[PDB]
Amino acid sequence: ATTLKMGMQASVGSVEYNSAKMLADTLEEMSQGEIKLALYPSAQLGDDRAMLQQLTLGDLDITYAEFGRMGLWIPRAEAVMLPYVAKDFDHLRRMFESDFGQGVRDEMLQKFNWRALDTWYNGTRETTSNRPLNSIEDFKGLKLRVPNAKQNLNYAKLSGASPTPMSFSEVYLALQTNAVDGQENPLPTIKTMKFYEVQKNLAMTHHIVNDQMVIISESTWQKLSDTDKDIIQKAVQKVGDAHTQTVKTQEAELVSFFKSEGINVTYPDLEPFREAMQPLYKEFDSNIGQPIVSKLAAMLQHHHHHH
Ligand SMILES: [Co+2]
Repeated sequence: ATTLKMGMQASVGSVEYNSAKMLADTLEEMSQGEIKLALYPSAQLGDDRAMLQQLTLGDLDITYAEFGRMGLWIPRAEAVMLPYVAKDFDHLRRMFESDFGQGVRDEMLQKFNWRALDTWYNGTRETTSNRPLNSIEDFKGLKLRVPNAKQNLNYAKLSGASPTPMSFSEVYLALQTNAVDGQENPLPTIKTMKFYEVQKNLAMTHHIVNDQMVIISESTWQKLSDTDKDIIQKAVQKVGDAHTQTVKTQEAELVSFFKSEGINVTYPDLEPFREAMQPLYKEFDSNIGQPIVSKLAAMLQHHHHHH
């Protein structure tokens, strides 16, 4: 009997939690009850940084972490979270699977005892506002609320908007009174926070593409049998396929929902946004001493291929 422990920030009822339960059920089935998964939701074991440390120490078996979040530990990995580098999740997954991604994953394993098993799509951030954003030119004068995060700030600044720091629980009222003109977040968050009640427009800016890696402690991995390793890897990939499709499906449902609420949904040309980020890309590559971002942004050879 092997009961793995999996920690996550997400709450019961969330997509992330539902996928973890699907993983538990899939492991049970595939192992005829030999592999179990116990779930520790709602950051009860700490935030992602804390749970990742538990993996390093061998005290927790599995957790979620974003590929770009590895930039905190492995500086070059931040390249994947610069705005507009990843065109979409497929592109991000290609980065994960590339020689670049393999190198980052090897370092995660060697230094921190993190074995990345898979990357799962977890949504794309989009931009709401009190006036239509038909193109990058419309960002001029836009008081755009972003979280206190470097890359979100760069998105706001380089698009030509006026970045406007502000506490998340205050945003609804700031949008309502036009103290701030817009904000940027994933579609489910926009729904949950009812930002659509106080924002007449939504722009499909696709500026930040999110994922979640599934990481297992190398301490745990090395105790598993060869066959159990394969079962876990394949269980994670199966659940990953389901998770990614669920997130994609829910995003399309959310766009339709917002339209049904009377929201004006725009699809601005994104090439000018990518062009506007070039200062940032060149700075990143210059500082790190390798053409990391330019290579990743252009890594489109297998884009949308069936593998
Ligand atoms: Co291909």
